[PDB]
Amino acid sequence: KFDLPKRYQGSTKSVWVEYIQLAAQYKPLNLGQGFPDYHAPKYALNALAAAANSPDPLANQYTRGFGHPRLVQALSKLYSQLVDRTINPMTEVLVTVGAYEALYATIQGHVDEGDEVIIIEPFFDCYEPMVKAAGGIPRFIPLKPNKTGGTISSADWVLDNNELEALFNEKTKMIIINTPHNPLGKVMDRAELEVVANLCKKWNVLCVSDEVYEHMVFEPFEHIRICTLPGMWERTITIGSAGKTFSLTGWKIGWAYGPEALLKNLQMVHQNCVYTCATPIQEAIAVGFETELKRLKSPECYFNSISGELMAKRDYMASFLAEVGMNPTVPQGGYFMVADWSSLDSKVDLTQETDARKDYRFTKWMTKSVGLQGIPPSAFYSEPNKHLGEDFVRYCFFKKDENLQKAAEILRKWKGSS
Amino acid sequence: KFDLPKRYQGSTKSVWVEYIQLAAQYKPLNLGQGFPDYHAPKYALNALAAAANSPDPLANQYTRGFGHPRLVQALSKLYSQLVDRTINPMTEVLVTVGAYEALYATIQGHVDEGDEVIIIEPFFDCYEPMVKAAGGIPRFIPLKPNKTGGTISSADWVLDNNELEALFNEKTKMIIINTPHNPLGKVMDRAELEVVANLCKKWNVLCVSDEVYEHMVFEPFEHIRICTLPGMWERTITIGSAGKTFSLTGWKIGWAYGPEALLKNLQMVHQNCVYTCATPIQEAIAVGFETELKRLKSPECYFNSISGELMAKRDYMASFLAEVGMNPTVPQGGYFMVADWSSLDSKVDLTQETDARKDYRFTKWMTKSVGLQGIPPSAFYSEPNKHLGEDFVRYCFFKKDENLQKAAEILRKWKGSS
Ligand SMILES: Cc1ncc(COP(=O)(O)O)c(CN)c1O
Ligand SMILES: Cc1ncc(COP(=O)(O)O)c(CN)c1O
Ligand SMILES: [Br-]
Ligand SMILES: [Br-]
Ligand SMILES: [Br-]
Ligand SMILES: [Br-]
Ligand SMILES: [Br-]
Repeated sequence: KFDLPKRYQGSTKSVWVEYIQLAAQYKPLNLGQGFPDYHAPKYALNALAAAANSPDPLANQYTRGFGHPRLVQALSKLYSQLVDRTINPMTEVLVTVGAYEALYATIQGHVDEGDEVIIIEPFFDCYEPMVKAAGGIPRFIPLKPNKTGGTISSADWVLDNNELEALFNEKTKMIIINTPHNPLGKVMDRAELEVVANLCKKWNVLCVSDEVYEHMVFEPFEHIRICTLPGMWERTITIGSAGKTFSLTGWKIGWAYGPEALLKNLQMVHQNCVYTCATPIQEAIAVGFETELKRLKSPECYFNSISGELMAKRDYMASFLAEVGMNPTVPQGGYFMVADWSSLDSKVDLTQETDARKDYRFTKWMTKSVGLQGIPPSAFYSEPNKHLGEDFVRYCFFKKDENLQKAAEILRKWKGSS
Repeated sequence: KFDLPKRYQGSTKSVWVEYIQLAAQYKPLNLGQGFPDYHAPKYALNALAAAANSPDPLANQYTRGFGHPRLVQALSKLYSQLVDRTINPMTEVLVTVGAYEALYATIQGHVDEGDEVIIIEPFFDCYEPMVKAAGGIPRFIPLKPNKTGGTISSADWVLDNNELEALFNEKTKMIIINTPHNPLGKVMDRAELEVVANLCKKWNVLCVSDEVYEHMVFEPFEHIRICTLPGMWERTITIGSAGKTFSLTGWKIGWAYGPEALLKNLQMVHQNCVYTCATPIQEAIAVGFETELKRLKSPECYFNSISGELMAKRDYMASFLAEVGMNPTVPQGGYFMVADWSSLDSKVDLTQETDARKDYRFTKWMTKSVGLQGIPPSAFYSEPNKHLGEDFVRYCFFKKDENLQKAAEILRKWKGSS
């Protein structure tokens, strides 16, 4: 065989392939997909069909490059109101293949051979490999919970401020923030936003805000975007996804917005990476935004209704998890839940990648033995910090009510309904 | 005023993210670009509507990273019969965001700092910035016509074999061939394939074969896959594109196929660049392939009929270009035609003190003055060899007959039929 692509990371340790194979083999109740197991808003789906059947022959041929005009116009209209700034749809917006390619273009376009990039743990999968492929030097800080009080919220997962400030120096090029957080569901409050913002200003660093779950914060809390804080617009790039916005994860269309000066770099990467994105999908998404745009302050707006929809599911999962004996972290946003398992550790029941990490062991055991699949949070930590995720497990509650209930009956039957 | 030494220098905007703005500004007869003017096969468009409207909720959520299982299976079935070998759909094929991202994954995945990459001029423009971004060192050889003086064939555009072998040394990592060739339309015969194949076998270099136009070769020529030469399968990566195979450039789905050992590198680049490609589009393309797989030898097969559809249009354009004074190169394949325009070629009636490669100026002045697009072939040459393309223009003849007559009319009037 060959070897290394050319001094790469070869992240074949992509948890997803491993767990997809496991689910295929054991067919469990799958709480590990990362997407809804039912249908997305009908208007969006019909929009794609209408684009496919469009009478315009150009509806399915190459579109602009930096973004389908109908789409970038709609995105500028939405985010212009959200950040109270007129965003230039042609120079301050870039459509990319999902938020994923947006991340890639921003790190590939702004991180060079020895640049430091601080990453908050647990991190979304691609953050470290992308940094490393850009030649950058990742610098990790974990979010860690406060275990006292009883109940636990994603708000209780916090950073050490002294550690955080010590991580920043003149070599810091970039910091990647994820709000709402995957998978904790943590929503950064203004104070937390201010801590990062002041650091970025003090050391002149680019702030990359992964805000894919921006519309899913649960009522008590509020999503606040760092690009709105004093002095941050000029040093922030924020990212979103149509997949997350409209629950159409297989559509793989996302975007970055920010000052043209910063977006320029993403453009040079994008243009010689994929050059342009699917035209019928971008048209369908544009009509989806136009639709919501007309009812943005209405409770039936999908941007407003998603949270109510998921909140019931979140409280249900939190409840049955606590039931079985786990301690769930209640998320402030998103559709993932992390819970601390204190069931039979690496005892008679565990014996797998024993060498490896216990959360892998547990999650594969429950799939095989109980028929319930979750994901191991250890996968989202740097090797030296992996032990912080070993007591936990990630579940997704964006699921049909009957499947959530099946999961509850399996845990009850496993536990012993009292 | 920082620097991005990742070699993402210059290239402020590719030719596409320039001329695509000129057309979408002066809205002329768009013969530049590279797409059909009219509807693509209905069975394909129908298949996309069907995927958006599928009762299966997974049809519009995340599919396998390396490619939708249905597409990969169909891709393997097709290419297995053409390459005369069973290709593994799971490890020897990778689905990508057009041939563009396939090319990107291949270069990023196989060329490290200092690797030499041989590119043949004129070349599809992304080859050079891709190898630059990977830290590679491009080496160029131009194709030149055989003492031509008017209407000739793309067959007489040839490279100097002694110049070619001279380029091969122990630093040579890869060579990129494009057949059918953009923008000449050149189809490499067996002898020309054997020449680069022997050099690849002697110098242990990777051959990358861009064959997105594989189904548009005109009689009496035929497309030959270099991966079928004696010992080439182990050292060749072959690329195709659904946008070109099914005339749906807007779908942006391509693929790479070859030995598992070479494909792993690609997988790793893709995984950490975009992770996955649109699911409903991949499904629609899979259904397209399954449709054609049943009538491979029928004249109704789009793989067979497209060249007969294009041939008449090719003949028409060669005639009206020659009637207006140009000396066109009749392509053996594809839907592009380059022609030598002679307004200043031997007449001092024109002179541009400006000094900026004439084909850019001639071609821009047409869309703005006569409402006829076209693109400057100097954009497909390395900086020192650009002058080679200055007396040429590339046109696309994949258009409705009525628009083709429109071009010939604005050309006759422009010159003066009388
Ligand atoms: C934090 C985060 N960032 C980025 C992405 C990527 O989004 P996309 O699927 O649009 O590429 C995800 C996807 N689930 C995500 O959770
Ligand atoms: C030679 C060549 N290679 C690759 C591509 C890109 O293909 P795709 O649009 O499928 O990314 C083109 C596109 N016009 C091309 O001409
Ligand atoms: Br609806
Ligand atoms: Br809520
Ligand atoms: Br909110
Ligand atoms: Br023909
Ligand atoms: Br071989």
